[PDB]
Order: sequence, then structure tokens, then C-alpha cells
Amino acid sequence: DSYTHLSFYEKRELFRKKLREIEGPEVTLVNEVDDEPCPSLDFQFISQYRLTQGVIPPDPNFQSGCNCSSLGGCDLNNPSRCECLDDLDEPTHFAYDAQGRVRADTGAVIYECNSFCSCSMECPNRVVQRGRTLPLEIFKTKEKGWGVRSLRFAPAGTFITCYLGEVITSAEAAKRTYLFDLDMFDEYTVDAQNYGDVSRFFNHSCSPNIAIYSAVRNHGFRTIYDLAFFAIKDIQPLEELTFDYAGAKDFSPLRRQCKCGSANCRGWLF
Ligand SMILES: Nc1ncnc2c1ncn2[C@@H]1O[C@H](CSCC[C@H](N)C(=O)O)[C@@H](O)[C@H]1O
Ligand SMILES: [Zn+2]
Ligand SMILES: [Zn+2]
Ligand SMILES: [Zn+2]
Ligand SMILES: [Zn+2]
Repeated sequence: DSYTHLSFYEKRELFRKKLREIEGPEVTLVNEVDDEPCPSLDFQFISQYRLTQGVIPPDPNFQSGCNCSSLGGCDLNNPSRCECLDDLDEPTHFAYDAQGRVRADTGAVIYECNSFCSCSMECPNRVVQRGRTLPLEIFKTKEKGWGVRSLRFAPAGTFITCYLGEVITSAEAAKRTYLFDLDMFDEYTVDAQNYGDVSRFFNHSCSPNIAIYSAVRNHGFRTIYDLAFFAIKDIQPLEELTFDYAGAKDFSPLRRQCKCGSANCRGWLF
């Protein structure tokens, strides 16, 4: 295949070295199950979408901000008047509560503030934007390959990370698993095989503990938005992070049965 000249030790140290180059809280590597040293060594970690030819990026002439200024950004207690929330229904509220966690009544769409807005980067409505906050750990699972788990307790509503990768068209997808359509608002797709984030290793579960929230900050066509993972159950340290691929991430582009321990596992094929 490749990287045959590198020993088990050499491979593991180079991946751990790649992880330390990531910005933000630490990301660690662990394997107590078998002898695979690490995931692919040519994989590249990124912090924002990598666009490809064919992708029409957003037009900044459609961008709108909000007037709030104040002392420390927008005010959770005055959800009205903040223009970023106008798209919401009559009892308008920010997606986030006082603790910084997504609210229980929040829908599938989170409207955040932009660079056009007048609020600072400490605005309460820039949670997804400020990025990951939990230390994560890539580890080898028993029957699912690699997976991710948290080292700190993550109550429900805690932001975890975003799904990143190459943004590509249907055509580019045809020429070429890991495909994650941007189908919330109705042809761009996210391919995380060569470029992506830690979330590239999140495994599937039929009773998951994290879910996807479509975070929108652009006021143009909603062809590109953030795929934000939030906890929907409480997550104890070392608990594997899993979400429901169905409707979101593809199971395939002679299969393999699902191996989640849920008592209601429906039994998908990969
Ligand atoms: N509940 C699950 N049951 C069985 N296989 C799973 C699974 N969740 C993920 N997988 C496997 O991992 C793939 C999703 S991508 C991430 C898988 C893992 N992080 C790795 O790279 O080794 C699937 O195609 C499947 O082969
Ligand atoms: Zn505002
Ligand atoms: Zn705003
Ligand atoms: Zn704001
Ligand atoms: Zn299952």
C-alpha cells in the first residue's frame, strides 16, 4: 500500500505530531484494542471548508449584519431587535441559553452573527464560530474502526465541533464513503476523505448522543453552511461520540452491519 518503510513506532509518533499542530484544545491518539498505529498519515486537518472548482462561494453583496454594539455584544435578554434572528417565528429567542449551550426548544437552524455585525467576537451568538472547546481523543473501537470520545464531561446542549472537508459539486462527486450533502435548504457536498476535522472519525449510532445543527450566518443563498455537532444527551468522560448518519452522511457511494450497542438498533448496512 504505502508508508511501508515506517515502523509502528515511527507512524504513531508522526500522527501524534500531526495532532499537536492542531489549534485549540488538545487532540490525542489512543489504541488499546489492536496494533494499528494510526489513521492515514496523508490525511490533513483543516479549520474551514476547502472549496473546489465549481463551487460558487457566497456573494458578499447580499451580506447583512445586525445593530447591537452594546458592552459585550448582543443581549440574550433582548432577543428582539437583533436582526440576525428575524427569520425565526414569533417567540424569537437566541439559539443559546445563558450557559452557552444550545437551548432545548431551538430548532434545526441556528442563526449566528457575522463579520458585518457590530458585535465583538465575544458575542453570545458566535458559539460555533469560536470553535471547539472540549479536549477530544481519537481511539480504536472494538468493531467500528476509529472513533472519537471526550475527556471532559459534556452536558446536553454543549457544542462539540463542525464537520469539515472539501466542498464539491455533484459532477465532481461523480468523477471521484464520507459524503455529507448540504441538503438542508433546497447541490454541494462535503467530502472529508483527504481533508477534514476530528469529526471525520465520529461513528454512527441508532441512539446517538450528539446531533447536527445547521448554523447559518450568510444572508444569501444557503448553499454553504456550518454542520455543527451539539450534544443531545449528557456525555461522560471517555464516552464515544456518535450521531445518526441517516439523512445526513452517506452509508455507501456485500456491505457491513451496524455495530452500535443500542437496544433499539435498527441495523443499517455500510
Ligand atoms: N455503528 C457503525 N457500525 C459499523 N460500522 C460503522 C459504524 N459507524 C461507522 N462505521 C464504519 O466507519 C465508516 C464511517 S467513517 C469513520 C469510521 C472510523 N472513524 C474509521 O475511519 O475507521 C463506515 O463506513 C463504517 O465502515
Ligand atoms: Zn445582534
Ligand atoms: Zn448579528
Ligand atoms: Zn452578535
Ligand atoms: Zn445501529
